[PDB]
Amino acid sequence: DKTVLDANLDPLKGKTIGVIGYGNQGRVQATIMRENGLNVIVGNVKDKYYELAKKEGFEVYEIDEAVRRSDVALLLIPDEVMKEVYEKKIAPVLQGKKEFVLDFASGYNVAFGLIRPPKSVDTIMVAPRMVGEGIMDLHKQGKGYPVLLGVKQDASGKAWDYAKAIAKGIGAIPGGIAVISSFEEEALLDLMSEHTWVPILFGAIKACYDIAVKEYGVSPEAALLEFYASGELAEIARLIAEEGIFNQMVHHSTTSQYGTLTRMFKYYDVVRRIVENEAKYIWDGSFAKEWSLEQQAGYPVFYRLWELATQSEMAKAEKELYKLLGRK
Amino acid sequence: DKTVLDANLDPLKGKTIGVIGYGNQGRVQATIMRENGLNVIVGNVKDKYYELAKKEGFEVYEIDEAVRRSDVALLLIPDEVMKEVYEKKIAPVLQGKKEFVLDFASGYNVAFGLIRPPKSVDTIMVAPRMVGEGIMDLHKQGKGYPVLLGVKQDASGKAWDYAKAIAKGIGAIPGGIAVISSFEEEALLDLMSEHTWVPILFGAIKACYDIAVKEYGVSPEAALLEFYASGELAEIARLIAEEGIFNQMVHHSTTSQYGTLTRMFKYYDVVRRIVENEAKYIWDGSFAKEWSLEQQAGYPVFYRLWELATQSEMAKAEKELYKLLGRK
Amino acid sequence: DKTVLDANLDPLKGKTIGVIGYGNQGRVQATIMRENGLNVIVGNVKDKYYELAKKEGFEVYEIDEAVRRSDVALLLIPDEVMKEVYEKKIAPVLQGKKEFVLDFASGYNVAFGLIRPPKSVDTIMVAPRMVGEGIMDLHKQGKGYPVLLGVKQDASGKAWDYAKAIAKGIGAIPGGIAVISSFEEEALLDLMSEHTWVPILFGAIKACYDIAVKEYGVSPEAALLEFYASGELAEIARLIAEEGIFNQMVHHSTTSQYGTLTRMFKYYDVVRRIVENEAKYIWDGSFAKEWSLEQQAGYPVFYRLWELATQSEMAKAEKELYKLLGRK
Amino acid sequence: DKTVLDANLDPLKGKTIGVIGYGNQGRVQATIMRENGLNVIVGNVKDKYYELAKKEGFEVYEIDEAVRRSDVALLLIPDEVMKEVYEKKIAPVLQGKKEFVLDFASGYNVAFGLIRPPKSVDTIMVAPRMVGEGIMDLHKQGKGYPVLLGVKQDASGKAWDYAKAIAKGIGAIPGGIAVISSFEEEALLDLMSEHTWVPILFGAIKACYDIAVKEYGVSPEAALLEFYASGELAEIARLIAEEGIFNQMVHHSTTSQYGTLTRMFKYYDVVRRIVENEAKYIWDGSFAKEWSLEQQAGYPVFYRLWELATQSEMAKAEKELYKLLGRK
Ligand SMILES: NC(=O)C1=CN([C@@H]2O[C@H](COP(=O)(O)OP(=O)(O)OC[C@H]3O[C@@H](n4cnc5c(N)ncnc54)[C@H](O)[C@@H]3O)[C@@H](O)[C@H]2O)C=CC1
Ligand SMILES: NC(=O)C1=CN([C@@H]2O[C@H](COP(=O)(O)OP(=O)(O)OC[C@H]3O[C@@H](n4cnc5c(N)ncnc54)[C@H](O)[C@@H]3O)[C@@H](O)[C@H]2O)C=CC1
Ligand SMILES: NC(=O)C1=CN([C@@H]2O[C@H](COP(=O)(O)OP(=O)(O)OC[C@H]3O[C@@H](n4cnc5c(N)ncnc54)[C@H](O)[C@@H]3O)[C@@H](O)[C@H]2O)C=CC1
Ligand SMILES: O=C(O)C1(C(=O)O)CC1
Ligand SMILES: O=C(O)C1(C(=O)O)CC1
Ligand SMILES: O=C(O)C1(C(=O)O)CC1
Ligand SMILES: O=C(O)C1(C(=O)O)CC1
Ligand SMILES: [Mg+2]
Ligand SMILES: [Mg+2]
Ligand SMILES: [Mg+2]
Ligand SMILES: [Mg+2]
Ligand SMILES: [Mg+2]
Ligand SMILES: [Mg+2]
Ligand SMILES: [Mg+2]
Ligand SMILES: [Mg+2]
Repeated sequence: DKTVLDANLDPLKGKTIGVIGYGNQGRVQATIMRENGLNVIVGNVKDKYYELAKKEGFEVYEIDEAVRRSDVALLLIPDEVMKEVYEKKIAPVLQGKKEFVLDFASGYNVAFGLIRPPKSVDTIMVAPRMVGEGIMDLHKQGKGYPVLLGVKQDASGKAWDYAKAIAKGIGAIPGGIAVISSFEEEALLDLMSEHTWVPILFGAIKACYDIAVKEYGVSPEAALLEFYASGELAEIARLIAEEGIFNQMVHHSTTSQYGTLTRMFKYYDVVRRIVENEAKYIWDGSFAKEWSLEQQAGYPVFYRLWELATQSEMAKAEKELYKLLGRK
Repeated sequence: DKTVLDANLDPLKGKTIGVIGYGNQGRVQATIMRENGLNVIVGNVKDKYYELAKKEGFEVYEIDEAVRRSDVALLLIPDEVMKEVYEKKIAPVLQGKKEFVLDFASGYNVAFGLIRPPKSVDTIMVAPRMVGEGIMDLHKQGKGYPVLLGVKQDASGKAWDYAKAIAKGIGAIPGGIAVISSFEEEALLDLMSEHTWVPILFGAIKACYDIAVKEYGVSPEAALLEFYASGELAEIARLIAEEGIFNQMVHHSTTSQYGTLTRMFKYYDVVRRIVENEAKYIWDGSFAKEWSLEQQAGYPVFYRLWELATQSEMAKAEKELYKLLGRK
Repeated sequence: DKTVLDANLDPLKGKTIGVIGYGNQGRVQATIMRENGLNVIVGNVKDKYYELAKKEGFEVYEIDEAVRRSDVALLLIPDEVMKEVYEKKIAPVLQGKKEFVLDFASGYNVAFGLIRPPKSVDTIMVAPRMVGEGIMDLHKQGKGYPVLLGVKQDASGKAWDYAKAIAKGIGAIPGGIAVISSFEEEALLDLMSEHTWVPILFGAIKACYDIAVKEYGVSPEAALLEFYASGELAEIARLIAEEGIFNQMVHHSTTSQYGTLTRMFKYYDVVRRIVENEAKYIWDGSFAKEWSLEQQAGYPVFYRLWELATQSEMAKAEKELYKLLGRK
Repeated sequence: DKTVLDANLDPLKGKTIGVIGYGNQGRVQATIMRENGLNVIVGNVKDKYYELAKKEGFEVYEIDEAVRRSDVALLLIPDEVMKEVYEKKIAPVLQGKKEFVLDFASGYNVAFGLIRPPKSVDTIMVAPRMVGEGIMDLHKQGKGYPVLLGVKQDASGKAWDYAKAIAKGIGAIPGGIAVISSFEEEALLDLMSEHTWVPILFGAIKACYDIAVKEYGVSPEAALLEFYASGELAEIARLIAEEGIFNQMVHHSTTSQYGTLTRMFKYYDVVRRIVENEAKYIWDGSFAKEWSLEQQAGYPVFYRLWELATQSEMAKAEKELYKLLGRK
């Protein structure tokens, strides 16, 4: 009832498009927009990404120059830095424009009140559900992916059509779909995913390895092969996406079904408590504070935790093994 | 140091192979063994799988007949029923043989002392790391998968070569590898996987859905798209298998990296406790008892939990959605 | 809205009826069905109940013979044994029939997946709300009782009429009523009753006796007379059924009303917790496992608990007293 | 095995040395380097320390000028501010140099990823084990002190010799020794000292004073004399450094030995727990965040805690007393 499976592309036509930030997402999205008959110019600071963009047949102007030239702008730089960059390079140029469309790939900065623009511009959002490195793949298979879109500020009365045209232009639909929502919901959901069932999974795997090796005298090779060094999880996830999370298990053994179901219904309350805590922590705005301050300090915790993860026993063993298998 | 990347196939040659149980694994393995120039006959009870095997150009004899004819037998029926079936249909025919090789796809029945054969036969094990429905795929891509192999009883002094020839014959190597271990370790690892980080993941996802819908007024469609209805997890898992569990995250956003790492190191002790409890429960032999009794009663808990899972709100919503997307 | 107060009886007419199990319920139901112009034959194993049935003018055939002869069958044997008896004596004869109606007095075996029949038969349920020894009584007063009915499998499109005709035939309606429901609900409710407020009541009575005697120097006779050896509870329960559980108390003293209400609202949370625990334990299917295994072991706990109950002080005292009063 | 007791000094010769920050450490180290035939110029902002350096026969250039002139630079300013100062005054001048040696007196900024230089420079560390005011003393006694040294980045293949020459040049060896380590270990150790057994000691002393005065009616003078106003602790610490922490106690009374040992082995677990917590807090990088943010806010907690410490009863009493004794 709140979905789209295809839409138009023409309101983009004639206009000029500016993709600020040629990284994980800017690279892919700009490439596809080019392939869809949309002349896109890139705006980036002077670094290696500048070299790259300039090297892939892109007119890499400076940010403000791009905004000047462009009627549509895509703010594809980290969720952590498009505030310093906003009022210092965009908001001024914005006081000059009157017809301008501004897009995000997330609701972080705006849902938490870090970027509040004026009544002159159209303020939208369109967010994929991939990592970018997994979008090149689907595009090379004539496929599409899902997205979420939402609008905060309707200056021209035409927001939704612009959003849907963008969706079609970057390669989401046709082939996938898109749903309408707020910014709050998008932010909440992305962060719940990033905070609840990803880290829990990783910690459980790590704990299984540690235990099996240090209390049951197992060989690292076998542990790694069983837990994640094999492509089992990938096939399971594909079957989940194709058939259903539960129906999928009809391809497992009954032993697996039974153990999984029992232990799932056995541990539900604990993870429920955890999810409650984290979703509350987010809904308030505490995490955004935590994170912006982590920047302003210089990313110390970031650094140390990367180090601790890559200097763990499991990671060294994985190094040796992946070496053995020729995997890079 | 404990690995193989290719081996021979000839000791299989001349002999006859019997695949008892033409299901998830028997189907695939028998098919591939056929394709590798190994004449395989199938042994199964009279049901739909009998129809299937007989229909795919297989000489579907009765079990005992297959054992008679066969010099090698593969016991690919559920981990729950190859005891009634063992002494009643195999052990007698076995008292007649003297040169016979017997294979398992797991160490459950033998590690826990439910099947102890006599000194006359070779008792091995060879176990994949896939669900079967995900092996047809890799075989249709000229690829291989990992396995684990181990031997309990060496009657002919030639166990390991037989095991490795089987590995090569069913399609594991070349393309993947195989490692040697006990039966205890294999069982422990498979069950730890099936009991710790799969059900935890599923329960966390379910809890996220429930919370987001019942305490923050979210639309089911968006929740499902974010959490699992999208193919994000599949791409993440592929990148994990390819590059590494941590290095993979270099393709994410820094926000995701930070939240994930923090919450991973924050909740490690809890999941560690859980894994300890479950691994202990297994190492003792309690779960095998639990499970065999669940059979002998008639699978009541099994039934009820399937019902509860498929009659939850999330599953109905997924039904509607997958319908909308054309997914079956 | 989901009720019936009378219905037809003719679809039963012409057909033959088989009552498998001539015990607490089979005796009574078969007797009444006879009295309602329904020729019923009995099917039972060779024991004292066989003698009884054969002695009360019943054609006591063997089970399979009864099923052959019969177009309708009633499975009135314990909830614990109609699985061994099902596939070994019924399911085979069933593969031969195509028009056959099968009835239960409970949803235990089918709700938990211990008996799943084929698409050929009509699978219903009709369950009273009495103990059998209390139905002879009401029938000897031209009265009726309540029941619950539900159907799992509609093979002929006529289930409900068959169920209602059976209800009318055994003596429920007219005089009482009947309601439609699932099997799950019936099972849940019967077991909640049998697990929550019956045993709690008995334990409270026993504790009152023990305390009054061992800490306040009371005579056993008086304790027994007050608590249950008197017919007070019977009259209270009759008034409850007639007027209402609360309105009834208008015939008590105000002292009783006050104490009862206060202590009821005072202890509600505790019993609520207990009921939650037990209903959960049931909804999962754990109790069915517990119980089937108790059989397969040989009913040890059953035996020991009967012994402990009949060898308690209260029971001996009740023996002496009931002897004094001439009560058997 | 990882120690040095003397080394060379010549690689310093010919080069020019720049000491950025003429404070607690820069003053002392620069003075000694002068005395060792090493021409050192000072780089500092315009304040009283500028006056001082310029007044002690130092060419006090501006920071960038010093870096230009200098082939070796010592970054002896607070651990809290050499980031603003780094990229704004050093990193630019650094892009011009190719042969440059850069030294720290600690591993804080670099171990936590607040300062990551380019592959062009040599990045070392050399850290004393004194407070500076206690180094002038030992140098005026022809003695030396210990240090720790470590290198993060070897651009010229000559790091260690440079580090050891610096050690010899500032007055550590000969007379003391030096050990090699990472940056992580140095940081961890310094901070563990500053967080565990210093503050615990001070709090215990304060508590003893408070208790003795407010619950046993003692005179402040006596409490202060016993606990710290006497030079007992100094002599104890000297004997510890000379003989050993335990052997030292052979000069105490047996009463003291007994009480000390008993209560030491009695309270070990508690302090162990505390040390665990704090070392973990550090290893993650949380404290560095805490501290950099304390700066960015304006040092409020710092200020308030100084006030609370100097406005406590004990401090006023110490004021009066030290006045009485002529101590300043
Ligand atoms: N795969 C992913 O990482 C996903 C990202 N998104 C969203 O899209 C946005 C892009 O995220 P990523 O590209 O992955 O992060 P990223 O780390 O790859 O960002 C790199 C880009 O940001 C630019 N940049 C970096 N620092 C800058 C600075 N101080 N000033 C100006 N420009 C700077 C650089 O030019 C570079 O091109 C995020 O905001 C996120 O909300 C949504 C879907 C998934
Ligand atoms: N994808 C999977 O399920 C995996 C299975 N394995 C191992 O391989 C074995 C096969 O597991 P699955 O094929 O998935 O289970 P399954 O449920 O698919 O087993 C079905 C097969 O078992 C036969 N069978 C069933 N009941 C029987 C009975 N009472 N008497 C005689 N035969 C009966 C049937 O002929 C049928 O062909 C398991 O023991 C497991 O340890 C190892 C890797 C993954
Ligand atoms: N540095 C210290 O130990 C301090 C000691 N005090 C007080 O002064 C007193 C002396 O303490 P310390 O000399 O350090 O102990 P200590 O262990 O050095 O005592 C040794 C002396 O005690 C004599 N002695 C030992 N056992 C004896 C015995 N059974 N019978 C007769 N004489 C015996 C010996 O002749 C020897 O000279 C203590 O009571 C203490 O309260 C006060 C300030 C500090
Ligand atoms: O490989 C495994 O872990 C599975 C099993 O049932 O043993 C398929 C799920
Ligand atoms: O950083 C994000 O937002 C990701 C998401 O889509 O959840 C890629 C990981
Ligand atoms: O006999 C009793 O227990 C009653 C009383 O009020 O005393 C009638 C209820
Ligand atoms: O002065 C004290 O505290 C000492 C004693 O034993 O009394 C020397 C240690
Ligand atoms: Mg995100
Ligand atoms: Mg996401
Ligand atoms: Mg398994
Ligand atoms: Mg497995
Ligand atoms: Mg009952
Ligand atoms: Mg009942
Ligand atoms: Mg120090
Ligand atoms: Mg003393």
